[PDB]
Amino acid sequence: RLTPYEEALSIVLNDLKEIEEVEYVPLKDALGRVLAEDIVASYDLSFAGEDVKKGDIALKKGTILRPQDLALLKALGIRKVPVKVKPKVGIIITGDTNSIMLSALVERYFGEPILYGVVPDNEDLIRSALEKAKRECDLVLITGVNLLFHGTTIRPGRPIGYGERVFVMSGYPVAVFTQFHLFVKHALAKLVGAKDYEVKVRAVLEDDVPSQLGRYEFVRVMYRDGKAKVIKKIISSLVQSNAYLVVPEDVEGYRRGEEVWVTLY
Amino acid sequence: RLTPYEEALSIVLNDLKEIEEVEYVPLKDALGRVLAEDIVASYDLSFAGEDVKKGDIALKKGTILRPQDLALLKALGIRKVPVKVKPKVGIIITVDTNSIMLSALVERYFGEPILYGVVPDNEDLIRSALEKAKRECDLVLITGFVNLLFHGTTIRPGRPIGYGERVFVMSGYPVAVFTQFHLFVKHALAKLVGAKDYEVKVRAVLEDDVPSQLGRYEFVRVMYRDGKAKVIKKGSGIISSLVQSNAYLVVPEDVEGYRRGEEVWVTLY
Repeated sequence: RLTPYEEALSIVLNDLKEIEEVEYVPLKDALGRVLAEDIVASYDLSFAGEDVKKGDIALKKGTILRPQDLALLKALGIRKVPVKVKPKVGIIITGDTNSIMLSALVERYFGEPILYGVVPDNEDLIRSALEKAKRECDLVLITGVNLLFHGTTIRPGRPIGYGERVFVMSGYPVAVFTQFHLFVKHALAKLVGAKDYEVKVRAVLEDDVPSQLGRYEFVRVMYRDGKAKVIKKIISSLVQSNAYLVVPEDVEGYRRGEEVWVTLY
Repeated sequence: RLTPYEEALSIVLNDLKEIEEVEYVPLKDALGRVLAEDIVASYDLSFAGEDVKKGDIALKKGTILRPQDLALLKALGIRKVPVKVKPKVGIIITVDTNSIMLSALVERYFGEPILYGVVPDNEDLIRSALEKAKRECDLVLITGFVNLLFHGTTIRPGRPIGYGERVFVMSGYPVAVFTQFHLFVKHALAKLVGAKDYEVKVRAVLEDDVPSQLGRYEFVRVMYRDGKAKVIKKGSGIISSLVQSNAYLVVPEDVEGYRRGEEVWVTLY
C-alpha cells in the first residue's frame, strides 16, 4: 500500500511548523544563516533612494544570507542580525558512514547536527536513544513511533517512514542520500522558513534513463555545461554525481538526447 | 590603453603557483575544504570493489569535499583528511561595506580573510599597510606601491582593476568590487588551492534585453530560476542589484548585447 511521493511529502510538510525562535548574531557570523524577519530600510540609500527607499523591504524573511546581503545589512547600520535558530537534528544509527554523511547534509541544509552515534539492535536501547533524541532535538533521523506513513514509492529508499518529528531512514548510503534530498531537506527548510534553497537546471541527457511505472525514481547525474551524464550504478554513485533527476510514477523512463530538469546537490 | 579580460585573467593565473602546503583535519571539520592529493583506496568496497577497488583513485586532488565525499573517506578509513591550507587573503580598505562583503566572498571561495581595517589615503600608510599584508598573506586586496602587470581592463563595471605581486588593486564601489571578485579573485583563489568544479554554468532564456556595447566585457547581474534569467535593472554604489541577483551573465566585448527570448549562459554565485 505504498504512499505516492508527492502525497507523502505533503503529509510531512503539513505536520511541521516553522520555528519562531529568533536569535541575534554579529554580521561576520551571519553568513549562511536564515533571516528571521523582513528588514525595512529606516532611511534612504543620481537622485537617490535608488538602492532602497525608507520603508521598503531591503531583505525578505527567510533569505539565506550571502556576502552581498551582509554588505546591504551593514550599509543599513544593522550591527546584529535576527536569524532563525538552527533546528537541532538528532542522528541515530542502528547496527558506519551515514553518521557523517547526514551530519554534513544537515549542516549544509540549515540544521544543527546532534550526533548520538550508534545504537545496537535492542528495542530497549533504540527506544531510549530515540526518546532521548526526541526530547533534545527539533527533528530526529534514525537509520535502519506512530508513523503517519511507512513505505513510499521512491526508489531507492522505498521503506522510508515519518512520524512525530522523526524520519525512519534506510541503512544504505545512496538510499539515505535520496531520502534526505526528497524528504529531510524540504522538512528542514519549512522549519526555518528558508527561501530559494533549490536550483533547477535544464539538461540534455547523454544517456537513457531506465525506470518503471509505479516508482518515483531518484537518478544521480553529473551535470555540466547543459548536459547530464547518468551515473550507471555504493557511495561512488553519489561522489560521481552533482545533481539528481526525478522520474515520477507515471513516467516509464527517459531517452538519451531529450531535455529534462535536474536539481543540483 | 586597456587590457582585454581574458588576456588579463591568464596573466593573473599564470603568475600564481598552486600552494602545496597541506594540513590534516578530522572528517567532522573537512566539509568544503580542498583535498590536497589523490586518494587511492587501500580496500575493496554484485562483485567486490564495485564501489571502489584497491589501487584506484577514490577521490581526486582538488575535490571540494561534500557530505558524500566525507562518507567515502570514512569507508576508506581516513580519519584525518589531507586538505590544502587556506590561502590567507589580506583586506585593506582605503561607511564601509566592502570589508565584510569581501571577507565573506573569500570565505566562500577557499581563502582565510585577514582584516587590516581602513587606512588613510596616505601613501606612506598605504605602503606599510601593504608591506605588512604581503608579509603575512598569499594574496592581498586593497579597495579604494605595486609593480602591476596590468591596470585597467575592458570589464564593466570594475574597469580600473589592477594586479601585480599578489595584490589586486580593487574598486571602492560595492558592485564593481563584487564584479572584480568573480571575474578575477575567485579564479586566483581556486588556482592557489587547486580547486576543481567551483562554478556552475546553466542555460537560461532571457526575460529581458541585455544592452551592452562592443569594447566592453560586461558583468550582468541576473535572477536565475527555472530555466529563466531575469535581468536586474540598476562600478555602481547600488548593492541592491547584487542582492536581487543569484547569477551573472557575461557579455564578451565582441558582442553588442542580447535580446529578450534568447538563450544564454549564466554562472551561479
